[PDB]
Amino acid sequence: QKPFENHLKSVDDLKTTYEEYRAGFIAFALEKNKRSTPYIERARALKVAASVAKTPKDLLYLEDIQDALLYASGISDKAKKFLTEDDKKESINNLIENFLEPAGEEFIDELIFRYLLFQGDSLGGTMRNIAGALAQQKLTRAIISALDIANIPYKWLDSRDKKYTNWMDKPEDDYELETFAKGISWTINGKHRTLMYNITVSLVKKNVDICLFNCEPQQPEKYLLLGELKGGIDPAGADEHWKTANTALTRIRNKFSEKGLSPKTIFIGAAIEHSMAEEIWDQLQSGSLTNSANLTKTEQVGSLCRWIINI
Amino acid sequence: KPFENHLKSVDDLKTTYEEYRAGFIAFALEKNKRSTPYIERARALKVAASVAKTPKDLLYLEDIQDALLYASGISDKAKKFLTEDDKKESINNLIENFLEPAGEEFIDELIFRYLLFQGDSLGGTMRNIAGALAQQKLTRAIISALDIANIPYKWLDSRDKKYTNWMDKPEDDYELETFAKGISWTINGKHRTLMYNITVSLVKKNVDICLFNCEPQQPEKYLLLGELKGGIDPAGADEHWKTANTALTRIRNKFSEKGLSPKTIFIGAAIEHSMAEEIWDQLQSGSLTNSANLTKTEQVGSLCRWIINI
DNA sequence: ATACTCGAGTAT
DNA sequence: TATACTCGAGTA
Repeated sequence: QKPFENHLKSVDDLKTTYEEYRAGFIAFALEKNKRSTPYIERARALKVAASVAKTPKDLLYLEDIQDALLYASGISDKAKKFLTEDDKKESINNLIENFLEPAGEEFIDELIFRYLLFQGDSLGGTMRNIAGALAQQKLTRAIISALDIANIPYKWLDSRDKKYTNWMDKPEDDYELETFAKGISWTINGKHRTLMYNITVSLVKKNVDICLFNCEPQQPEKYLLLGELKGGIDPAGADEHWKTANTALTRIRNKFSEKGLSPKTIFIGAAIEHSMAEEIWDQLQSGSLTNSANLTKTEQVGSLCRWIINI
Repeated sequence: KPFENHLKSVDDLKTTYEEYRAGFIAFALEKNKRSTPYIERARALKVAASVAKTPKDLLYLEDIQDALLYASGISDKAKKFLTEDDKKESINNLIENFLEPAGEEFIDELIFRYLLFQGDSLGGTMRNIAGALAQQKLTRAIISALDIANIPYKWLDSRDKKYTNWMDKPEDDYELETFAKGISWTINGKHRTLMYNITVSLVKKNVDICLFNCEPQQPEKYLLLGELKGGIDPAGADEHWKTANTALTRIRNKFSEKGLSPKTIFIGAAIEHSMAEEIWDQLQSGSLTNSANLTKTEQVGSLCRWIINI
């Protein structure tokens, strides 16, 4: 009856299975290896460039490698934002005095090894963002397939076009269209619906993963649904990012209610553990959350998407 | 209102750019200190791996198999979900996809890959170190508060996991905070015990800071429960506060159910404007009992003096 | 800006 | 030991 009751019969219907977790970790590793090559090649290139220095101090004169030297000195690009030029030069001198000179004849590999060791945290950062985008793509693929299977045309917004205004008609074969869709728009029963991802919602003044608008492809009454989408596969992060999402959804509910609005709210997650599953179920029963789906379970995702399209 | 002793406005909670810059510099210093064992393991891996004349030969050096798996793109966290065959397969992919194609440079290909992936491991280690150091800073503030007030205390060594050997404060407790899992004292007849990272029975969740009405379950023995965030990254400020807020809500919810109203606190090193407004609102409404910005000594001292007198 | 992406470790 | 803690590497 209730939307979620179509694909959820018990609390643990929401729980991610052991096989789904192993599959996710394997796919994450495959993508990590695919993404790794440019990092190793940049390290190979750095060694070629740095190798013209005959002494660690000589590295200070190869302007082409100074950013790499700052990185190898233990400064992430996130940290670099907070350092003055002096701090940066000092960090590089520390690398030269504390590690490169002491490595003596092995100073070039000392540099390359440190540059890779710290760049590994950068690749890790990149991979966490990649996992997020792939999750969004998976949900979009489920949404457009649901429209396609129902013979409902739609328009889409290309994430590459930052004016984010040119709504294009669905191509004949929308194979992999989800790779670049920032939003999807359709009409069902006369009503126009526009789904957008990662939008700043003015009433809460916070970004929201999923937003469904009552409007042909800001005005609080136009928000039909707001939802959080967690594509992480790590069970150790399941409750962590659910605690985060729950405050996000409460900020939403609080601000909208103040205005007399009750938009629908949803939570979709690939890593769902027992405790958090109990809380999601309680919220669905109490009406505080409108629907939910475990992203690794096709039938749930499909049911939720068909429901979304008909809202 | 306890918090009014050290907070006059919402922005008194906000971290300054100078404290952020100082935090980032201190994190980098610690990272460089912790980096050496990683590079040395890479040097040692190269020495051991060098015996192989071909990438396939690496499969026979039993001593490097774990490093091979790691270099193949498998974090220790992911490793837990892999079967032995998954692992074998991962290592073969490394051999076929990267080491054979590197030809003559195959050993460095392996070492470079081992380090690149191990960098995420060092990042993991550093995030946990940052947390521990934040806990130590708060403990230092608490023991100094007791010392300056001439109040003895006993302490629990985090070093042996038994967590039962409560010891008398030493004459000089210099750096005692480095290994204290808990601190216990008596003030005006009341016995108080502070413990860190305890699983709290009623919520069935871990809590950063617990104050017990008990000399060194029983949900009613809980005087205070608090969240402590030692992160210095402003980009993680709202993120970890959103998390903390659900943790504190679960606490309030489960305890009220039982007719209990333990005090609650939030201490954070990275506090931004938006979350500062929400913390301020909760302090004003009585939902949150006290708060302090960990980078501001006067706030931390005022909060710790208040904690000791609860 | 401002606050999003999520898993690298860790502990009880 | 099942469970959930640590926090910043990126990103927009």
